[PDB]
Amino acid sequence: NRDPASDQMKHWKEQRAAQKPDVLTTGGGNPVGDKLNSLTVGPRGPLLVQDVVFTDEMAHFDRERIPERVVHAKGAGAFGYFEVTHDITRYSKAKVFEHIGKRTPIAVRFSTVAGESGSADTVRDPRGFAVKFYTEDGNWDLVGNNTPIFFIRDALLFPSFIHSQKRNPQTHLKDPDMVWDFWSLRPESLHQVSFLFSDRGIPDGHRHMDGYGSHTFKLVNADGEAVYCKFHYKTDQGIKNLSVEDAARLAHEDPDYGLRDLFNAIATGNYPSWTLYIQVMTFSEAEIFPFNPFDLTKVWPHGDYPLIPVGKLVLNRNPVNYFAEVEQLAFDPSNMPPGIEPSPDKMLQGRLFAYPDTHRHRLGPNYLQIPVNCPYRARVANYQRDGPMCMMDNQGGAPNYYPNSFSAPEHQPSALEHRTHFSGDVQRFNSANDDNVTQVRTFYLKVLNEEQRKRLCENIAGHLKDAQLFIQKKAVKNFSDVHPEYGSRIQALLDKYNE
Amino acid sequence: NRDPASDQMKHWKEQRAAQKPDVLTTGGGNPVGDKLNSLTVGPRGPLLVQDVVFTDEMAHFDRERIPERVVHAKGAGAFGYFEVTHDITRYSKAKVFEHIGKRTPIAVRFSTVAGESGSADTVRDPRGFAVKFYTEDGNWDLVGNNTPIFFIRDALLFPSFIHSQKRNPQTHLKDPDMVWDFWSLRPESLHQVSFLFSDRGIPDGHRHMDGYGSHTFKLVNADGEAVYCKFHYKTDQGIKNLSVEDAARLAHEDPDYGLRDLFNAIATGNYPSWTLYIQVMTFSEAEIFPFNPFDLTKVWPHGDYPLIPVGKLVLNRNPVNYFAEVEQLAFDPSNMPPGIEPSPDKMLQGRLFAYPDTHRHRLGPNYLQIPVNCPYRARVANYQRDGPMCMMDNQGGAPNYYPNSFSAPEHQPSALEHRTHFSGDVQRFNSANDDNVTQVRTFYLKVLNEEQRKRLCENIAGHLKDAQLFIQKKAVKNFSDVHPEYGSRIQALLDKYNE
Amino acid sequence: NRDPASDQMKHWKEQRAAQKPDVLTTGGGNPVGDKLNSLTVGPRGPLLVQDVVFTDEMAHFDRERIPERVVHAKGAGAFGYFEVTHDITRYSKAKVFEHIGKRTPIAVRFSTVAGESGSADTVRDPRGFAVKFYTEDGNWDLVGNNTPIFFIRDALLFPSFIHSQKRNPQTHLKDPDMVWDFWSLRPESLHQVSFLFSDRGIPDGHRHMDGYGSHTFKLVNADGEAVYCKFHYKTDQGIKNLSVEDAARLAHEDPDYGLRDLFNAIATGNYPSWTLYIQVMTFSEAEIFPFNPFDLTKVWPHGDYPLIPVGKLVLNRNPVNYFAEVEQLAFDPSNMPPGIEPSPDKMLQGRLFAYPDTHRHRLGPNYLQIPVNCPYRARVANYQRDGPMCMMDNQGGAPNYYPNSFSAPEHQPSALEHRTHFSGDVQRFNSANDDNVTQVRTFYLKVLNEEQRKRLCENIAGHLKDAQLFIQKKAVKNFSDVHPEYGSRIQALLDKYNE
Amino acid sequence: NRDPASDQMKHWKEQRAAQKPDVLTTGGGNPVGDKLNSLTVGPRGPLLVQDVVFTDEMAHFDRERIPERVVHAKGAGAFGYFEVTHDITRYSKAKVFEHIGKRTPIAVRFSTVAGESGSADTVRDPRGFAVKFYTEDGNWDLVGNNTPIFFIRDALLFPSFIHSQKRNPQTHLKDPDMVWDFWSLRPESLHQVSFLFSDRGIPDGHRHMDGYGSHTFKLVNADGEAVYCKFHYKTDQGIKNLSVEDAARLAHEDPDYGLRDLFNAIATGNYPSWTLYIQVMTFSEAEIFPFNPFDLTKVWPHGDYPLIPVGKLVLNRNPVNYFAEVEQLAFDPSNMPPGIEPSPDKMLQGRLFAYPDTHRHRLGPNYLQIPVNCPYRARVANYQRDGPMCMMDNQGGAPNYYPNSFSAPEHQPSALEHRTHFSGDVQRFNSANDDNVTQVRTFYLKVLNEEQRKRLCENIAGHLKDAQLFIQKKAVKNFSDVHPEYGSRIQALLDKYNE
Ligand SMILES: NC(=O)C1=CN([C@@H]2O[C@H](COP(=O)(O)OP(=O)(O)OC[C@H]3O[C@@H](n4cnc5c(N)ncnc54)[C@H](OP(=O)(O)O)[C@@H]3O)[C@@H](O)[C@H]2O)C=CC1
Repeated sequence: NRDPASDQMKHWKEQRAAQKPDVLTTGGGNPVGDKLNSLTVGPRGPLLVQDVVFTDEMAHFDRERIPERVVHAKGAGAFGYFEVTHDITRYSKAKVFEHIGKRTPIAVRFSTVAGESGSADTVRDPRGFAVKFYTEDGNWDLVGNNTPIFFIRDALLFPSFIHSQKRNPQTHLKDPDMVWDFWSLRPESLHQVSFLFSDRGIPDGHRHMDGYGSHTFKLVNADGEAVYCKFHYKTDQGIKNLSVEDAARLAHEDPDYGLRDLFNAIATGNYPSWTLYIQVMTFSEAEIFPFNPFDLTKVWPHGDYPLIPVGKLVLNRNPVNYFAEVEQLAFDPSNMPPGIEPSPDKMLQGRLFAYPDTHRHRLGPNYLQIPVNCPYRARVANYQRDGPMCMMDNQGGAPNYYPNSFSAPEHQPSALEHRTHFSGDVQRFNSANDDNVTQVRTFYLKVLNEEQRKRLCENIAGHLKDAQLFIQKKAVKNFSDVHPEYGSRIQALLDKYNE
Repeated sequence: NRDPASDQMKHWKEQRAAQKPDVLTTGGGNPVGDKLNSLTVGPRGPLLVQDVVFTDEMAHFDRERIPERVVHAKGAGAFGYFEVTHDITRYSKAKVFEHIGKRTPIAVRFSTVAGESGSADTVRDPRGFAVKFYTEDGNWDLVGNNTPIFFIRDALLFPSFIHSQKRNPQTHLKDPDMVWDFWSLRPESLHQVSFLFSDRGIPDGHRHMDGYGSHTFKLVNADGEAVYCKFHYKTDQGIKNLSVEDAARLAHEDPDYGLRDLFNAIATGNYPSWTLYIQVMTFSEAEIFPFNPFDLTKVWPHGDYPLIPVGKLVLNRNPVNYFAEVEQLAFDPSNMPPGIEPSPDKMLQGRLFAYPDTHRHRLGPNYLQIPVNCPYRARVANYQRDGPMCMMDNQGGAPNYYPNSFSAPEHQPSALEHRTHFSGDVQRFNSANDDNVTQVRTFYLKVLNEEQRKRLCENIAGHLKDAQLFIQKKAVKNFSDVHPEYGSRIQALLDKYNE
Repeated sequence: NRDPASDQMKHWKEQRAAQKPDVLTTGGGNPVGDKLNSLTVGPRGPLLVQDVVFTDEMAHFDRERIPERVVHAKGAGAFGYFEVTHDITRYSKAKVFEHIGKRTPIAVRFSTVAGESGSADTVRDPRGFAVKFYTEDGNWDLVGNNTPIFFIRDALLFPSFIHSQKRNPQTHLKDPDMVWDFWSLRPESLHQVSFLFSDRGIPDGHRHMDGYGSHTFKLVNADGEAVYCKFHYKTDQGIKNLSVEDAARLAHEDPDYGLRDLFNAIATGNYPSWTLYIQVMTFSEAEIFPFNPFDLTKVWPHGDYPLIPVGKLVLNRNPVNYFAEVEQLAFDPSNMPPGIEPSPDKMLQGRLFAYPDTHRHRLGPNYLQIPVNCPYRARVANYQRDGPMCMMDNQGGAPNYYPNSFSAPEHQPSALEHRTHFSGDVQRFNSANDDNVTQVRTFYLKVLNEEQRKRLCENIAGHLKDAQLFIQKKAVKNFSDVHPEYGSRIQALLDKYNE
Repeated sequence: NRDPASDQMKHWKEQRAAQKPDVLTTGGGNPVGDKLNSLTVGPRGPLLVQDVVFTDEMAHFDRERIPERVVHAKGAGAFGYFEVTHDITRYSKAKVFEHIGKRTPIAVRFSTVAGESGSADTVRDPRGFAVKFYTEDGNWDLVGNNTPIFFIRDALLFPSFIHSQKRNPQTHLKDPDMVWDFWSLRPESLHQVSFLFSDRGIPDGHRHMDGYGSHTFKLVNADGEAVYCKFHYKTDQGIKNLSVEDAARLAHEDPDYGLRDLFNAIATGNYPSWTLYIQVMTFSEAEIFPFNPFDLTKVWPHGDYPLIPVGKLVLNRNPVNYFAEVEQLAFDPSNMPPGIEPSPDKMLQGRLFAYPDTHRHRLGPNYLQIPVNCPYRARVANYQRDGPMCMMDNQGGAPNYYPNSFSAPEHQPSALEHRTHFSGDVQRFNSANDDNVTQVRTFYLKVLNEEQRKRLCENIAGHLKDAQLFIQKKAVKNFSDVHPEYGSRIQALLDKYNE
């Protein structure tokens, strides 16, 4: 036989062999006499408006598409559960962590970053690894990537960074001058550029890469004590990457390699899992951390901040309809239940605004009423009403203003955010020169071996060669500031390429 | 005590008196600690982006409004049932008429025409009387008015007519020159203008007016024989109208008089009902009818085409949430189950397009998935997929192309439309001169008495007086063509006014 | 003759008498042969889809409506200029104030608050008085009201307040229980409630009321020195109000009284004007102001903070198309040029978010490209691209990422915000008990005389009478806390009303 | 040096040398002091709502995307002119054809069919070749393909056909069972399937393929006489195709090969051109044509219906902004000036509805006001008003109802559509069995040579091999019905593949 993905229709038919086919209806539920021949005046005559079967079906077809995600457009999804394996209730009172063996349903979407909906899975790019936990205190969206860090440390640069990675506004072509002009002018990118052009730039599908929250978050316990944390979810399938050569072959041979691989793994009962850990940094430690502990271009060294196990993420269920359950999935970093809070990370702060904002546009004002986005293990009760495509009962006749004397929903003071002190001017403070090289040097020298340093420099030179010489020169200077051999290896490869 | 409408919240609280208030949440289901004070840095400090309670609630508030209906914006709704009382199965095989005693859930919306969402109920205007039948063969929308006729008999004049009835595009004021310029240039309007300015121009709320399909429709029986029909649903509460003086007082005293009256009637168990009748005209009779039987400016005389009783419409349930159940209600004349079809009425033919079209704009592509619009007593099964705000399962993994060898839904040949012959050139046939006066003379002389003729002429003159003299002159000439006394009575009143 | 508003079409025709009528076209510019008769198969046959004249026109008709404003839906607009008369360059470096005699084009929209698009102009409610200044440093939107204060002092209460003032979510009726339950539970409302139920609750059209910024704002001069300020624009036509009785008569006689009065004033050359003043409070004075100087329920007494004259607002031009130039007008309090900045006022801080947010929904992502919203006296140049209904050239082939080495637009350090210092915990500071009565007592005792105190209490009692006794009791107690006679006068009137 | 496309930013910068960079502004035109650092309280403090620079830019970024085209998503565009070279005045009075030498501006978009926005250019698929003519009689959209025929001949099958060619609704994978189940059940597809799997299935970019109107159209001359026509626009660059092997290499090496090739051709002055021809069939010839002359699965043999030259299409101008000028381009087959009309082709009749319908969704109600879509060589004048994102003046104060006595636009009777007679029952006439094989046999035996018959069958077998055996069997039977050797050659290749 073929793979289970190929046999989707075959299996759908088999599952139904015991049933008569449904009656074909209009959207309004009126049975259709003939959906293959249009209503005309004679066999060689024009089409009538009173063919409302045609108009009903064609008008829906005309409206099938919604905007793709502004980033991470190309993706795959599955469903399963999170199970607590260890007690971290001393750090977080979040209900999702409440007792060992406690299970919370999850939804997950894996993605590339720059490519549009029709692009190939097996390309050099970060990977999105977004986890929605359907908790009794509402949804917790851990909107992670397959890297602990990012290219920039201020949200104001994010639209510019994404523009530089996508298409030239005139030609609609990928543009290496855009890519390398931005990175060469913004050397904070050196850390994530080094990770991206390493072997992990192209994981072997979604099951063989790690996930990370990337940002510093804040955990609050039942006593109102707070620590800073990082989330790490390590693949139980083990790290595995595709060679540049294999990735380029799969790019045209199977552009949907990651989709197919994840579906087949789950369909054959080979359920992928990840182990969720935290690192914990005290408020005192944050004060003496040698960098900004909220800088998204920095990791917390495992030596000083060991991984503490929490639980297991398991994907054991495929989507039944990809559009309804995956394309319409919305992850909001601002969805955090009590016990989990943001840090001052300037990037995370921007994300608190951007996700719900783009969801209201891409899906619609009432996107949280789409079933996969619904906090279906919490009771939603508030003073919000109306908006387009308003489903369920819109909270019925319940008093719609707060406060009221009519016993409508009440706030719960135990859910109040933890209180941190700040002092300072309202100002745009510069983060451009917050050490761009130190952790990058340790990655290059200590984390990588000789063989992977060589590939790293070939991968960089193989892309950078197409940028103008002034951009090549400025980029090489930044790599030299990490380590003189980093820069000179790339320069040697550029000299060979520039003939 | 006050009326039941006034005691809505009082009763909501009483119905719950044994229960504590629910927990106030974000749209994401996260409990909120304090929904009355914003998150700031210090008590006189700036508002933080990390106040996602504020942004979640304010962003939904910012999105509450949808476009109002392009016409019939101001309305009231209720629900109940249709019950078959007589057997008309010899005319129509429609399952809604299948056996005496058969009950089908209905939704009804009543409305004015020209006024926007904040306008007054008790003004001179036609009234919408739209009935949605949720049948096993899907929804049947009988999109009726409180008049058997309309001002025009071609859909191409509809936008112009509504423009003329609306606001001046520069001043945003009601414009008597626009109203009377259009009516004076389009004398087919004389019949409905006569009805509009009669006593029934301002019914005493919604319970005291008749409903009509207005259009000729087609009924098809189990043998594939067809007749033409009209739908009449006469108020069991009796015709009652408001005087111009009472209407003007209620306009400012209670702009929502019709809303309040319908809600209080149902809340006190005084359920309003209507008796549904048809008139039947054979294809042969349509050939010799002395007018175009599909001309919306013409009635079928009761003498020649007697009312045949069918059943009862009863409204026994108030909306629980007006936005979700009434503002979002969508009636499509194109929603007709087998046994009911359109006639060639040029106006009805235009309506087959316009309603689903405006609904996809006003509500969204997936507006048939809004609960009140959903054909919840039929099984929707087809090859339509996706679109924004896709709810349900989007028909799961079902094969999405027709035809297919995988047992997805099949067309049902018994639902094929009745097949009519027409012969003629495809062209734009002029209908402007299809007798604009004969049935209007009968209305003026036989349907009205002396007292009603006097008020009719005072009502017309009272509005027409504000139009330019050239428009007055040519409106009066049209009334003179109906009957010399019709014109001269109006001219006498205009002379007094133009004093 | 009639008023100039009535003669809109008459004047349009006369102005063109020297010209031939334009050729009637489809939206695509195709000339139309007959736009009065639909394309059918025979004179009594069905409508063809190849009637693309019908579909083109009907589809546009079906999409005419956009969401009305969530508040201030009912309005009137006009255009003119702002002229500097006095030098305030020692307080603000804003180019709009740069030299005496300097003129800046303005757009203004006047509005009620609670009523929808079809509601009456002459009702008790605050009035919007929004001014757009098209400056060389971009648009400055001074989104003011006819009151220096508001009902609440934290934006989290705004959606609840507006809900309380609009329709019951079940009945769709105005609901005195909702209005007075909210106000009685939120006594910070006493100051603006007292103003609202005074004579100024119903101004005689838009030309006879004052405008105010309401909020404290910040002014910054060329030396980087800052002061706090209030904006006052006082009617040069003088304060004039409508009696409750006259307002109720105009409500049904001319629901568009304000629209008509403004249009006719400008059309006859009777151009209304306002004098713009500031009050100035130093950072030192802000420290010792006996209340929160950023509390929207408080005024700055004229005795301590005198009005300083700035210039004149003149409206000398009527809209030509109301939908394009008034309905689509978008005012954003966040539109402030260099020299004008927000204060920490919690209400103003919320408004910085809400207006552009609601505009992106009501109008569309590219609403700043609508001509009346366009900053047409500034050069818009940035790294923003695309979005629906993208006009002009979308900034052509300009580099779309910042920073860049390709000479695309550059930030300008002179435009950097003034540096204010804040210190404190991040928390939800309760402002509910920030003195609700002291300035209200001064209003009741000093600003009103005996005759005005009597009407005030009759106006309040006449509405509050319809609320439940427990709500009446709680509301009266709040009025008693202002002054024992305030409460007892209202209670005496309620006793008479409650029979 | 590099190709002109690579040097887009280099050239933009060079063209601006000797100008200072523009000032970076918000969308409201306010200059920005620093767009690289967010506004916080202290350097490691929280993000403020008062950072309206961040919100203005981020909210626009969040709204960049619009729905991609439901088909033909992946495309390239350019601009130029149409020049009349021959006189066809005797067939069509259309102004665009009026005089030899006469030039009309055009816009063109080339595309694949099934692939999404990020898919590869060099894949086996039909190609779109859409031409917009900006004529004095409004826009003429000739919405063609690189084939004279299509897979189906009734619009009711079009959504199903497209579904079958796109992604499995559960797995989101291309599905050979869906592709071949549809084609095997619908043998009318054989003609276009044979063309698709021939060498012309993968043209060498957009300059080396033909365009066709595909449909029969109607031409009407100044005497009101009509003929039927086909449009052919043949490449002046000559037919050139990519081998399967080269196409697969470019698919990963340059997914935007077609984009780059077109841009570089125009940028270097190598302007591509096509010769526009018509075929003419009289109404008499249409009566005796051996097939349905309106059947989209059939051609008119050149022998019986010779190509008559009309003019030249020349592309001499690249887009300056791809999103504004190409992504936003909207072609409506219903955009036809007088002298050009639809035929009764059931497929064309469907397209008259579908294009403006999907445009109102994808772009918005007022999409004809987007500059590239605007009929800028006609004066648009009608009774249409308002809608979202209304630009220009919305036709100012012009009377907005027809007819009127106020000199607003008038219909032009010379533009009336030509009147055709049709007779028959209004019914759903089955076209499924209208000869599926005869023209396919001629293509297979006479048009192709031995070498290309071999590749045709290898290309088909190479894809068909992945469908289930029952689908392979049914598809081969249809190929056998064309010609026994067609079927048996494919069967032999399937046997080798199926091992
Ligand atoms: N046939 C119809 O449905 C209607 C007919 N007409 C008039 O009747 C004439 C044809 O005679 P025919 O139909 O036999 O009528 P009939 O002579 O049989 O009876 C007259 C009927 O007109 C309706 N009517 C009463 N007052 C009004 C009013 N103010 N506005 C509108 N309708 C009213 C009533 O039926 P009811 O209201 O129950 O329909 C009434 O019984 C036409 O010229 C037409 O103007 C007018 C309205 C309805």
